[PDB]
Amino acid sequence: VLGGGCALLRCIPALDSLTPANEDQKIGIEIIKRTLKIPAMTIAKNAGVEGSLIVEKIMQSSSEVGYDAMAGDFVNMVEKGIIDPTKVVRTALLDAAGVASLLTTAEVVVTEIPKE
Amino acid sequence: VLGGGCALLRCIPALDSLTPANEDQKIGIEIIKRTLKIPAMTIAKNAGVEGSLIVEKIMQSSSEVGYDAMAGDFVNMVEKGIIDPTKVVRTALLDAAGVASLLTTAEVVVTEIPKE
Ligand SMILES: Nc1ncnc2c1ncn2[C@@H]1O[C@H](COP(=O)(O)OP(=O)(O)O)[C@@H](O)[C@H]1O
Ligand SMILES: Nc1ncnc2c1ncn2[C@@H]1O[C@H](COP(=O)(O)OP(=O)(O)O)[C@@H](O)[C@H]1O
Repeated sequence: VLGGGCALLRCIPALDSLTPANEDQKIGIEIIKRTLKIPAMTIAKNAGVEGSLIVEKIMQSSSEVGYDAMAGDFVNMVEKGIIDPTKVVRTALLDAAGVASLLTTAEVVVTEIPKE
Repeated sequence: VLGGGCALLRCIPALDSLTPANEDQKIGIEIIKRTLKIPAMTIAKNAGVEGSLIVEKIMQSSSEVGYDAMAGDFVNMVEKGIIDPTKVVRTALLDAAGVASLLTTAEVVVTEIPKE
């Protein structure tokens, strides 16, 4: 799939066709929708530029256009060879979402008093 | 002049017609150019939205269009009555620049040892 975090960016419209059952499901869908922009924003931020503007310009462009952080310009990722294994992307997303969702369901935390 | 910080945003193109004498003058001009976006970003950030995208959309729009943070949409500033006294804007910019530029020319700081 496209590299640079654009694979997850192109999946944002797929979340607008969902119908949440209740308000909490809508909250969760919005959480995932906001999260989908994080990899591209982080890659742009590490390059010394503003991640928000880069992500906005990526989303306003055509489906084959993304951002080359190394060169620092908007290019065709398949043509330039910035591609990612789809297995890696889906595995990372699934694991991150699964663990963090369960973490965010906590109300009480029990730890051990630091004897040593 | 236009309110919401758009008056300073519209002065960014006026800084592209300058020819710096040397590299340090270019650095100072770039500092002012980056600073000119700050009021609009701060107003947008206090409104709970992303300031960078708001400022980018303001700059890509026509000269009479700005952002209504109270309503939360892009409107005509003069028509909606979001206007600022030009004296206030120029005074704020002049004082801030004058003091901060002198502050940024320091290499040594001498203070009193805290006896009490
Ligand atoms: N030249 C480039 N331009 C834009 N994005 C890139 C470029 N090279 C790699 N990337 C992106 O950076 C990510 C790789 O970062 P990396 O440090 O390997 O993180 P991870 O260990 O999570 O894969 C990939 O998702 C890839 O899409
Ligand atoms: N409805 C609005 N939409 C957008 N910007 C506004 C609105 N109302 C006021 N502003 C902007 O907010 C600024 C006023 O902020 P304020 O708290 O008075 O700061 P200051 O004391 O420095 O003037 C003005 O520059 C004005 O342009």
